[PDB]
Amino acid sequence: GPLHMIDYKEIEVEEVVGRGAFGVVCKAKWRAKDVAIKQIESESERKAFIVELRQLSRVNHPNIVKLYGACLNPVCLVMEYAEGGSLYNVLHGAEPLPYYTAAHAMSWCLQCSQGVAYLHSMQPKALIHRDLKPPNLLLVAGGTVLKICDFGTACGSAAWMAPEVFEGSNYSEKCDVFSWGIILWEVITRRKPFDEIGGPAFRIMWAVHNGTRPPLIKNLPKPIESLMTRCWSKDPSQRPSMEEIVKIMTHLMRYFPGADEPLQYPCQHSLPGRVEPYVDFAEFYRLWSVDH
Ligand SMILES: CN1CCN(c2cccc3cc(NC(=O)Nc4ccc(Oc5ccnc6[nH]ccc56)cc4)ccc23)CC1
Repeated sequence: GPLHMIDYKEIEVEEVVGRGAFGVVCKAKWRAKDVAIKQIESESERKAFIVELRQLSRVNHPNIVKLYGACLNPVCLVMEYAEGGSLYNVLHGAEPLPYYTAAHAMSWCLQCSQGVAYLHSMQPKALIHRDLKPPNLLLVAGGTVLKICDFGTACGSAAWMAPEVFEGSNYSEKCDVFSWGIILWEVITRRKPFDEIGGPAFRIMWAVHNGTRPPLIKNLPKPIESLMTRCWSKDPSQRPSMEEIVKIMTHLMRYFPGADEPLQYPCQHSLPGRVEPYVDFAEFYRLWSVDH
């Protein structure tokens, strides 16, 4: 695909906006467009940068972060800046946190599935994310458009990780489906998966390996529960494909209007077998029965 070689003189570096496993991400400008640049900080890091650059060049989708180009001196990636920050931050970040709706929760999960389904349907060889979680989901367009990315890990992903991955089996693209199942629960409940557990990360791995999943949700539509709990399955072959998730979720959006309303209202918080959803399903059930 069309990957621009870039002159660092033309980039107007403004400020640091967090960082990944390697490198430091900075907000900048470049030919009158807001850009996130991921600059390298030691000559040692170039092998990983090449894999990242070769990956980002292949992918071209509305729900995966767009690489504009890369400067080879000094070595940096140049991506479209996502103003909204991570989904992790919108859900769990610093107060004041934004209000959002079941429609938003479903639209984020739909958009994420669309992006992963694109990765999975790629040729000659299918790409697998293997680290799908809200810190790697960026928001744009007032919190309404979600973009998959990967900040990378050094050596916290345990909560969203499929059991077959962390147990050192042969994993497949069905590990992404597991992760998505957990993200869906997370955006619906606005709870971090496994804070009831806590302690070090191997506690979560152990828990999940013995069958522990997140708790079920009071008054969750049976169809959404069916989908969610299939994605949690120990056996990877019993989880749906992303093609299937995208089709289902696309169709459920009929009963979840208002996903294009930007996040703009504030929210104040409390936390109680089951758990209450943060979002409200009254309107879903209302719209559903009108059809059925
Ligand atoms: C085995 N692989 C697993 C993952 N793979 C990947 C799949 C899809 C996207 C990927 C993006 C990458 N790169 C990437 O997204 N880097 C990156 C992420 C965030 C970032 O920071 C921002 C970018 C834009 N707006 C921002 N606003 C605040 C930070 C920020 C800078 C670089 C790296 C890998 C990717 C394929 C197979």
